[PDB]
Amino acid sequence: WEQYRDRVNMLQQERIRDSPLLQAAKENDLRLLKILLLNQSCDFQQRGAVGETALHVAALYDNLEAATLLMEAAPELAKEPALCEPFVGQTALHIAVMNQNLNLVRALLARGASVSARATGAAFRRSPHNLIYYGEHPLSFAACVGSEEIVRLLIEHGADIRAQDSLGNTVLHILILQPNKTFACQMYNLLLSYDEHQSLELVPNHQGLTPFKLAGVEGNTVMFQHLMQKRKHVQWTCGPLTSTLYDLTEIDSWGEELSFLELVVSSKKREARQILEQTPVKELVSFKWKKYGRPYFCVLASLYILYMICFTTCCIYRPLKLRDDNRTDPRDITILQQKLLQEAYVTHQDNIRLVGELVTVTGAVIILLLEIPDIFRVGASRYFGQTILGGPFHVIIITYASLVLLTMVMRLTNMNGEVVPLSFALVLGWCSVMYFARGFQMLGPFTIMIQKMIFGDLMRFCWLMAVVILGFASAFHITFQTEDPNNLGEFSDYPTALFSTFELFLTIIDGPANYSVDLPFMYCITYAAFAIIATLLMLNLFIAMMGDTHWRVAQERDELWRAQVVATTVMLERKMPRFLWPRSGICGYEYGLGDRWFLRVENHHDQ
Amino acid sequence: WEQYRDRVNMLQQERIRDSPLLQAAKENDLRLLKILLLNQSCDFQQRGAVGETALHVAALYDNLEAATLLMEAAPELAKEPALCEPFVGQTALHIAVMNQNLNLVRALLARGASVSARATGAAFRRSPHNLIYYGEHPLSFAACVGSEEIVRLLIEHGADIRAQDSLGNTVLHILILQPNKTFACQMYNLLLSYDEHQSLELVPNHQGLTPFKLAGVEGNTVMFQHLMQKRKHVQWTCGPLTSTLYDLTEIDSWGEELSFLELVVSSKKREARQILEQTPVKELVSFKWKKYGRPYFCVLASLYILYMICFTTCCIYRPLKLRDDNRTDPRDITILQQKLLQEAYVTHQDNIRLVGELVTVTGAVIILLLEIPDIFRVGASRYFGQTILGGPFHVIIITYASLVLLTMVMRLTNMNGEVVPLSFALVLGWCSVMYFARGFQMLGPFTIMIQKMIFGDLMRFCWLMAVVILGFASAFHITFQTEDPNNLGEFSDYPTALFSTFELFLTIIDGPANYSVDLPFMYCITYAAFAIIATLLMLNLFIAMMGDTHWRVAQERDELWRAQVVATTVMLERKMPRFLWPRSGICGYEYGLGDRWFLRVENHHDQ
Ligand SMILES: CCCCCCCC(=O)OC[C@H](COP(=O)(O)O[C@@H]1[C@H](O)[C@H](O)[C@@H](OP(=O)(O)O)[C@H](OP(=O)(O)O)[C@H]1O)OC(=O)CCCCCCC
Ligand SMILES: CCCCCCCC(=O)OC[C@H](COP(=O)(O)O[C@@H]1[C@H](O)[C@H](O)[C@@H](OP(=O)(O)O)[C@H](OP(=O)(O)O)[C@H]1O)OC(=O)CCCCCCC
Repeated sequence: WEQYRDRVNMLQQERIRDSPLLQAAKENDLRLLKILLLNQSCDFQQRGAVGETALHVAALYDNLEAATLLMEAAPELAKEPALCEPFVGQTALHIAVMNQNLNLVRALLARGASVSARATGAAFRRSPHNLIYYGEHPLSFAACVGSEEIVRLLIEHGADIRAQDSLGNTVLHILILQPNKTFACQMYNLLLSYDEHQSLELVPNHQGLTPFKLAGVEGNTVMFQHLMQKRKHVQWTCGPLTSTLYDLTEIDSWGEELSFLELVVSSKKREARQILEQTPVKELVSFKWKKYGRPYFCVLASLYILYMICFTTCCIYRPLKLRDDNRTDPRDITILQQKLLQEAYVTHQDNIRLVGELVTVTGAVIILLLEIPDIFRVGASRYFGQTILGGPFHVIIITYASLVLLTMVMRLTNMNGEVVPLSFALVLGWCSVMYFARGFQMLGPFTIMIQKMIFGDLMRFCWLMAVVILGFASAFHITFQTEDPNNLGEFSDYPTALFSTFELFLTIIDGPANYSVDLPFMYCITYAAFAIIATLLMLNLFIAMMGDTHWRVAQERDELWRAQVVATTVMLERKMPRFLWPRSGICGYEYGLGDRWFLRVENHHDQ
Repeated sequence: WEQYRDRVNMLQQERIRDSPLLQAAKENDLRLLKILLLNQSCDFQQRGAVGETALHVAALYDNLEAATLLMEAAPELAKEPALCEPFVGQTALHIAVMNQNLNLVRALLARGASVSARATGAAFRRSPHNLIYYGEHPLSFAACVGSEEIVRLLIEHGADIRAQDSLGNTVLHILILQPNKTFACQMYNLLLSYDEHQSLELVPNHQGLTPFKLAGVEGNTVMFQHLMQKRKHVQWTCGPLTSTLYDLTEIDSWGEELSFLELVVSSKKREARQILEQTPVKELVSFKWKKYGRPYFCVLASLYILYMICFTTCCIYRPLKLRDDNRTDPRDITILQQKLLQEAYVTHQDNIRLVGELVTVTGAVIILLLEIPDIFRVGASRYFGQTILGGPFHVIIITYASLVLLTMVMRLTNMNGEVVPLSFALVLGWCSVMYFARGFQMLGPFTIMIQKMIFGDLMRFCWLMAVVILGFASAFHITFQTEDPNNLGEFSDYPTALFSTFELFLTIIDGPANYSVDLPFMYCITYAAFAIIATLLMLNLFIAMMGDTHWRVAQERDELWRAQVVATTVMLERKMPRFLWPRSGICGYEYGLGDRWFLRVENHHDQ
């Protein structure tokens, strides 16, 4: 593990401490080095425990004048890579570029080291184990550290820009993925020009992303705003206001299945959620929502509630029969039972609701056969991804469909006790209509706030409430097991005591007492202790937690509405048929331009 | 007292005002001084009411040229200390160093005053009565005031650095204990070098602390960060990231019983709680918690709850017998009684739970015989110290053990009324499991918040609630003592009225009324006054207090979690056996180094 890295590092340092010749590199004493160079017995192939050469340590501890004599020992020394596990092999260039000393790199290129050699060690690949990521070429190091006078010097001696890597990242993806973008942006601009003398941009990696889409998904707005300016074309400017027109061949991504908007909304990182507030995408999504999305969404919502009221009104009329035998005991109340199937349908009044039952079962099967082919396309863990996409409103629909499908099978075989699935479906169907609050201006924050409140806060709190009610439940049960149950009906057996003390915890039911009899002695002090340890403070603390959760979400509603807006738009455009949705933008073919799509916008900004 | 200091100060000033010769010192007139020096009758041994000499007052009121003539009166004058109670004795150096005039100190050292003399007065020892603390040597004054040109001048004439004191503090402890650390740090660095030409650091005081441990416990982070840099050793630095390795012979304190972490967490001062966020200790405690503590803690918690459910399920089945005699009156409800011991165990169903009873009593005695030898080691007041250590979770465990131990003695002697200790144990055992919320990320703040809320806030508020319920209790009792108790059962006798009005204060029970009869006249207006003076405002004020207590703790949870983490770690490492816990760090013996332990860490910080 990391303890293995510990061990190999200290082993490397003690093996450096061992041998005197390679010690004289880091010691940097010229006289001992000249004496050792005088001897024949002093080899030139001494090697550390990790794969090493004398040139490596001399370049590592920043001694150029101590290395220029070892240049004249043998020119072989610049060509042997390491041979070990953690560092699979690195030449002297990989160490020498990162220290930026120009003279040592000039000496190594004068001797004739390999201009390009790939190095794939355990400490080089991208992972959260390491601290840096740079790629596997000397040009990648020279670019990303930010020394242009070694970039041009190394591009002069070869090292083509179009060169792939493990995981298939070119130099441009490396430059996009880094921090400190204000210094790397102009260097990106400088680096692109040398190859122009498919272009460099259009080649993807193994995952399937162009660098433009990568800069979209990784969440950096600075160089995105920079990179948009190449596609810009200026129109006339008269007085204060100006007019521009943007190219739209790669933002919309028409012919491709994997679009850009769906890719940028469904991202793990937070900062990508910001980049929808830039202009040439915000104007697009606002136009597409204002012109097409809202009527289709409102029609769909109206149809859904008109389905659900028909389900309720065909549910409430169900056939019943007078009970066979009389109650042979007290402690029971039941006077009707379930009717049998053969005598069920006799009349016209019975005949009407059969149409409603067929409508409900047809709606159930058609809503079942729509979400199940969705999850095979992307993956089960991704479809239940996070709250902006709408997972917890998508699980309840298929659960409702499964229960209302099971109800028919339970009805046909004449089974008693069909009240349970019908009751679960009747509560879930009305609680599931809350998903249609996306499409308004002032309800989306409320539904996302109650979702975050029920899944984030109560589940990490319920344990303390559970143990503090269970203790007093057992106490109140054992104090009342020697009295008449006719006089005080609560705390009779064990589960009724548990349910009653849970109800008494939430101040709903009132405290039981009687004045025609006498109660025992422990009950008063235990009830007073329960009243001042569970009712007063343990509930107000949770209410204060609830208010503090509300305050954090209530600041950024104007930013949080638009993300679920565009997610609803892209999903509804994907599932609906093709003929209803036309294209977007302007067709540039008739106006003299060739086979592209454009958008335009004007601005009052100058003075 | 301090009035005695008042009296001795004004008495000293009026005795200075009395005699003319010593008055001419503070007056600083040369002609009268020369006239008095001309006489033989003018003594040189005039003395104040407090022990004094003419040289003392002349040095105190900053007159050097008025003192250089009295130098030639007699060279004896620089050698007599005071002889009194508040200032037990001070030479002229003790006053002269604090005023920083170089020439007077040069004259006194030219005459040959004592270079080192110890002064232990009532106004010199460390106490919250005084305002300053400096030690008992002229070198201590010269160091702590911050004049290096008198430090080197006085170290040139002797005054060894290795010199103890009352309470056994060297010069280094004096320099650590002071404020204004930015000026004293470089002087500490300067002062350490002169003795190097056991070292000075390793000698402790009478309480048993080295200066490193003292700087730990007193809570100053600046010079701790300074003093750590001596032990640092640098490894290779390549590119942006660097690597270092820290020495660990004195932080961990392996062989000693009194460790450093236990000493620094159990401190009265607040600021020490900060110093766990420095790097070479935070990395250590995070590694030790992530690798070893959590599995042992989770196993222990699982075993404890599996014990407690067995206790509850062997508690709920207890033997009972039908009552002997019928109820000869109303106002009573009881139909079962306690079974006698001789007829208790007849059957296999009775035979099963005896194993559970033996398991509970064995667990009780083994949990009793573990916390009692702890309190003899450190002291009773210290084991119940404060909330981070866990006092109020340690008192309830031994109280539970005592009650469940008493239950057996009450059962064997056939005593009636064994419901009371069993009920107290059954509520305390389940409320005591809340201690195991230390080991999670998001429950520690909640348990510390409810602890602070119940011990800090309610106890200082309950008095007002008590008197305002007692008044209305007595009023409602005296208004209803002339009516039939069959019609309105509350307020019958005095304690039922008190309990019922306490229940009505907290809005739990509903307000009693009847409509088949007529009530008296005072009841309506007294009930309305009670409803708008006790229910509405007096409760919402306490709820607002509760919210304001929550807000203060909810800011610093990320700092407050780690202290109880490391306290749990050090306690669990102390009590568990030796074989399960290995050492920490790296053994430096095989790598060429000699018999020390090291840790390493790397950093991406430079650019
Ligand atoms: C059948 C398959 C079932 C799939 C179920 C699908 C489960 C599912 O999709 O929702 C999971 C839930 C959703 O939240 P989400 O995926 O968006 O991810 C973040 C997570 O909720 C963090 O708790 C929040 O951190 P914080 O507020 O900043 O502090 C963060 O808010 P913010 O960063 O935007 O501000 C959230 O965005 O994430 C959890 O909380 C897991 C911890 C649960 C804790 C449970 C403790 C017991
Ligand atoms: C059998 C022996 C029994 C041993 C019992 C053992 C008793 C026991 O161990 O807890 C005592 C309790 C614990 O608090 P603790 O010891 O940590 O000390 C501080 C004390 O609580 C202050 O009230 C707080 O000041 P403030 O919040 O800043 O304003 C401070 O908070 P903060 O500084 O961290 O912010 C606390 O840290 O201290 C009291 O309140 C005593 C006053 C009681 C008042 C009672 C009034 C009637």
